[PDB]
Amino acid sequence: SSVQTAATSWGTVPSIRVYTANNGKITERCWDGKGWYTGAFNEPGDNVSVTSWLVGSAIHIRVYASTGTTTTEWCWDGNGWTKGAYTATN
Amino acid sequence: SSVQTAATSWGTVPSIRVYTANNGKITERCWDGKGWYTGAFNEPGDNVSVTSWLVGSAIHIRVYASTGTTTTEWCWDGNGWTKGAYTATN
Amino acid sequence: SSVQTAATSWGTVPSIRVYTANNGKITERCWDGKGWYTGAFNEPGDNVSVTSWLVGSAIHIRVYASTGTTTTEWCWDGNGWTKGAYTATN
Ligand SMILES: C[C@@H]1O[C@@H](O[C@H]2[C@H](O[C@H]3[C@H](O)[C@@H](O)[C@H](O)O[C@@H]3CO)O[C@H](CO)[C@H](O)[C@@H]2O)[C@@H](O)[C@H](O)[C@@H]1O
Ligand SMILES: C[C@@H]1O[C@@H](O[C@H]2[C@H](O[C@H]3[C@H](O)[C@@H](O)[C@H](O)O[C@@H]3CO)O[C@H](CO)[C@H](O)[C@@H]2O)[C@@H](O)[C@H](O)[C@@H]1O
Ligand SMILES: C[C@@H]1O[C@@H](O[C@H]2[C@H](O[C@H]3[C@H](O)[C@@H](O)[C@H](O)O[C@@H]3CO)O[C@H](CO)[C@H](O)[C@@H]2O)[C@@H](O)[C@H](O)[C@@H]1O
Ligand SMILES: C[C@@H]1O[C@@H](O[C@H]2[C@H](O[C@H]3[C@H](O)[C@@H](O)[C@H](O)O[C@@H]3CO)O[C@H](CO)[C@H](O)[C@@H]2O)[C@@H](O)[C@H](O)[C@@H]1O
Ligand SMILES: C[C@@H]1O[C@@H](O[C@H]2[C@H](O[C@H]3[C@H](O)[C@@H](O)[C@H](O)O[C@@H]3CO)O[C@H](CO)[C@H](O)[C@@H]2O)[C@@H](O)[C@H](O)[C@@H]1O
Ligand SMILES: C[C@@H]1O[C@@H](O[C@H]2[C@H](O[C@H]3[C@H](O)[C@@H](O)[C@H](O)O[C@@H]3CO)O[C@H](CO)[C@H](O)[C@@H]2O)[C@@H](O)[C@H](O)[C@@H]1O
Ligand SMILES: [Cl-]
Ligand SMILES: [Cl-]
Ligand SMILES: [Cl-]
Repeated sequence: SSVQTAATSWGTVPSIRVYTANNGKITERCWDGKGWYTGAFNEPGDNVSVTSWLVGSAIHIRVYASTGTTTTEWCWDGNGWTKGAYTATN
Repeated sequence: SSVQTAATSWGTVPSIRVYTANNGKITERCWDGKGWYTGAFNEPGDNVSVTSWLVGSAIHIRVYASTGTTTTEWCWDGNGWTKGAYTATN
Repeated sequence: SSVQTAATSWGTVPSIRVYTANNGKITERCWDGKGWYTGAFNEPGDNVSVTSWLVGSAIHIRVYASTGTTTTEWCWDGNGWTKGAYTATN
């Protein structure tokens, strides 16, 4: 078995984010044009997906983290990661 | 083992779609700015990926669903889900 | 167990790429509006993710391929696939 990743990118630079689900934990590596660095995102999960969009130069990222049948959305909206409205019945 | 997701988003709102492969079936949860709701997409699959693009304000989504070595593209083009041209030799 | 895919798309056509991790190897199927065809990308991996961005009409793709705890970035920047700066500590 391998680790599992999800990626997103924005802008002209570009900025890239790469999330890795590994042993029940999802972590983050970031590029803003000046070296890979380890980002603030650190939440539980066995599976991960991501999407992102820009509002002007401001980035909004949504990360879907899954453990068993439960998916939790994590929201970056410019200040920190907050838990999003997302619900499902899996 | 965990459920597996894939996500895409578009526009200023934004609209988001989140596909979940769970027990051989792929289902869909949608956001258009006014609550998560369960979308029309419901097709077989153990793995899922997605990409999407806008033609004006019209959304085109492509969902790649895999069972065993077979991938099937599903196409949203404004009216309903149709099976796309995609073929592979896995 | 199923094969595992990752998808990205760009432009008005659109062009689409679909990467499939199957039995330790990641391969690529491409659409540029005129039939699916098998692309140049062929590197080892059990898991795959992708993101892409346009600089004018030029496409930059980044493919994250994972085996065990090691992720390798592969870079398309208009000429061929090169191994990218990405590092992580998984
Ligand atoms: C998107 C966000 O990125 C990291 O957050 C750090 C933040 O990054 C800035 C970055 O310096 C800037 O060039 C980029 O274009 O936008 C980000 C802000 O949206 O910088 C702050 C301090 O200024 C902290 O270091 C943040 O942690 C990452 O850590 C977050 O998890 C998330 O991916
Ligand atoms: C896209 C959507 O985002 C959340 O929905 C909440 C919505 O999010 C605002 C957020 O407060 C703001 O920081 C950002 O600039 O824009 C978001 C909208 O794109 O805010 C509303 C009304 O205040 C509610 O709080 C929504 O729950 C997230 O919860 C959704 O699941 C979805 O990802
Ligand atoms: C993309 C498509 O979305 C759902 O389809 C439902 C459709 O959604 C509208 C939505 O109300 C609108 O705000 C959004 O911006 O575009 C969608 C149309 O492209 O609304 C119709 C009735 O008007 C039905 O409810 C559709 O089911 C989802 O169900 C589809 O699977 C797909 O994700
Ligand atoms: C992007 C491409 O989409 C399908 O290719 C078919 C192509 O799709 C049209 C579709 O009929 C139309 O509703 C939408 O507005 O635009 C699509 C092109 O982006 O149509 C052609 C010629 O009629 C063929 O029918 C193509 O098969 C899908 O089949 C491809 O695999 C790919 O996802
Ligand atoms: C993105 C790149 O695509 C394939 O590379 C082949 C390349 O494709 C062109 C394509 O014809 C053009 O319409 C598209 O818009 O841009 C691509 C160039 O960036 O064509 C060359 C010869 O001209 C070779 O056939 C390339 O292999 C794919 O093979 C690459 O792996 C990658 O996905
Ligand atoms: C986005 C970034 O791409 C690599 O970073 C290298 C950077 O890539 C250039 C590339 O040489 C060029 O062909 C393309 O047009 O633009 C890229 C930047 O977007 O080039 C710098 C300085 O020369 C370094 O060589 C960087 O390593 C990749 O290595 C990063 O991990 C990331 O994906
Ligand atoms: Cl670096
Ligand atoms: Cl809601
Ligand atoms: Cl074809």
